[PDB]
Amino acid sequence: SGFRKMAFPSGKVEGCMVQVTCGTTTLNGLWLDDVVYCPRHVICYEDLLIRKSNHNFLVQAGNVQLRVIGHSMQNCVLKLKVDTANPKTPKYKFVRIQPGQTFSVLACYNGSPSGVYQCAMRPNFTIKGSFLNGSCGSVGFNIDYDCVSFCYMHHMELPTGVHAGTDLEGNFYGPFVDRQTAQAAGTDTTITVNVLAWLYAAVINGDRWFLNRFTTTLNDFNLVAMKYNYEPLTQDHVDILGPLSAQTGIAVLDMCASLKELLQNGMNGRTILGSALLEDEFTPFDVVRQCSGVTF
Amino acid sequence: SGFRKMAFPSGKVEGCMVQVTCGTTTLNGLWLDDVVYCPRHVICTSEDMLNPNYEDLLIRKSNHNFLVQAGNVQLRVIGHSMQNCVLKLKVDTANPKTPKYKFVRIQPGQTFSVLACYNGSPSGVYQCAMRPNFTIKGSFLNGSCGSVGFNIDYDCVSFCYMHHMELPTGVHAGTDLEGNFYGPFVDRQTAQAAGTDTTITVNVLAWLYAAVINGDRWFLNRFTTTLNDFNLVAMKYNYEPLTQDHVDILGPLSAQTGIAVLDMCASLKELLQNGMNGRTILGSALLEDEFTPFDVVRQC
Ligand SMILES: O=C1C[C@]2(CCOc3ccc(Cl)cc32)C(=O)N1c1cncc2ccccc12
Ligand SMILES: O=C1C[C@]2(CCOc3ccc(Cl)cc32)C(=O)N1c1cncc2ccccc12
Repeated sequence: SGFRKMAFPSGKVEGCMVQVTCGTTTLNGLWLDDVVYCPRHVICYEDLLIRKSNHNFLVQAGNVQLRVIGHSMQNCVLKLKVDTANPKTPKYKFVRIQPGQTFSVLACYNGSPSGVYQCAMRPNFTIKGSFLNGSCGSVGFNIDYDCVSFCYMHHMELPTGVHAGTDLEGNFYGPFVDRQTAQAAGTDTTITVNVLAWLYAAVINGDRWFLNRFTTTLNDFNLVAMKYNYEPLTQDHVDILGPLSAQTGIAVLDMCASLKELLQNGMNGRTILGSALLEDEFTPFDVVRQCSGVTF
Repeated sequence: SGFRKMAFPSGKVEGCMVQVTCGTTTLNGLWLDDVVYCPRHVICTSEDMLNPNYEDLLIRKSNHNFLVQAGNVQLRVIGHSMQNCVLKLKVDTANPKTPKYKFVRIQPGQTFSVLACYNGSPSGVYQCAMRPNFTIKGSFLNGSCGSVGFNIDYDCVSFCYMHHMELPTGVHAGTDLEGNFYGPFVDRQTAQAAGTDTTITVNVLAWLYAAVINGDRWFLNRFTTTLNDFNLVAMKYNYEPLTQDHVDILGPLSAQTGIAVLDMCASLKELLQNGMNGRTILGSALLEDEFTPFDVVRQC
């Protein structure tokens, strides 16, 4: 029993974290094989990069200084070629994720991991992380079997305290740019499929008070969802929730009528999994993984 | 900016997780140097659930009855001893991945990271607090016995918890790494119940300071209170008493924000009386008590 916000074990990623220093700027780099990936704002772009030499980049892996033998830029990420392949390079891939998908963040300062937490790509393409100055270059990842899928690299903080970054190919998530200028996160919405997955996790853990005898049409639920700033629920989402629906005996549209009552009436002093709000940072896959004990 | 429930990076602990098998029983072990630590109930059978005599069961065991697996490698057990509720299996190989470490017994209210494992393989990491009733509200399934709780402070891993069992309410009980249980629990299937739980007051106040540091001030008020008057109120909401030690511990956050501890205590009294009124504090509609004053300073 129990349901916690749970991150993937960070060991495979800790072995890849290095410190990158260029001029007065120090941030984190991801060392995979003979390449160090980090945000291109460390040079502070084609004109600034051409003026740099390999020795201007100081890369430190532990107390060992790596020697940079090449440098190139791919979108908003800088790739520093090094003389040594990282012996701790795990099996990995670079994946771009969609809003609603969750991942673990290994927060680092000066190439040293300090914390790990779980979070979700918000529908407005921001992440509600926890980062201070020096965290740039920290990475978001998932683990599939023995393979690390890198999905995020941290670049900046928006005026509202939320965070913006890119995939490992340097493409930003959302309408953001990597410069000090006026940029605002769009109005956020709740990840509906994740709330439903979390209501199934609550039922699996013995919490049933919110269940009702009612069901709804997908169209009628989507009208209610639009009204409460909830993301639309698609037939794909309904299909994805199928295994949890089969395990608990509560059909997806039946759980939707429970969600619809919760949105119109509230919790009435009650909690679900120790929370008084509807939690939306657990995907259907996260719920199945935690309620079945999948290992890495 | 931002405030999240944050665990320590688990790499140093992952390289210590092994699988320990005794007969039909399989759980997790912690391999540090040439010793594997694990819950002593790995030696129990179905008939020995209610009232096991561990000294008697252990004397009947030989080194080759313990199967220890680190990855696809089987380690050879060359000795075995019991310290309270933990079994210590001496092995013929020192773990090359042994970090700098120490064993610490923690107090209620203290937080730590849990590396949940099944069959010697880590599956997830999360942050926990030792409840005032000495239980933890973890996320554990069958096979999680031996999973450990730890903190990391500058390269050194302090091991503070080893998972042993789940109580009827879904909460969890375990020991320090010396095998001493936290709370009035025993490693037997006899009827056991967690005492009524209370809110960790000092942790809620630390979290209200984290909210002020992050820009939220709506819950603040012009009032202050006496320490005694706060305690008379707080205990009516099942909150732990706030001691002068707790007031002293909150001093640095009080200095950083300009809000005296007894002034923040008056904000807390008002939040208890009024509720949140549709508002949230650090994205939560409840008062969060699993962040210590030390965690708040570390993260902010
Ligand atoms: O370290 C940096 C560089 C900066 C600030 C300067 O202006 C720029 C311009 C471009 C870019 Cl890509 C990043 C930045 C930024 O947001 N951060 C941080 C990143 N995450 C959290 C933070 C919290 C507190 C202060 C800073 C933070
Ligand atoms: O694996 C075990 C052994 C057991 C089961 C029998 O009763 C006892 C009695 C004493 C001792 Cl020390 C251990 C146990 C136990 O609680 N667990 C669990 C431990 N954490 C979570 C769990 C979830 C679901 C089922 C079991 C769980």
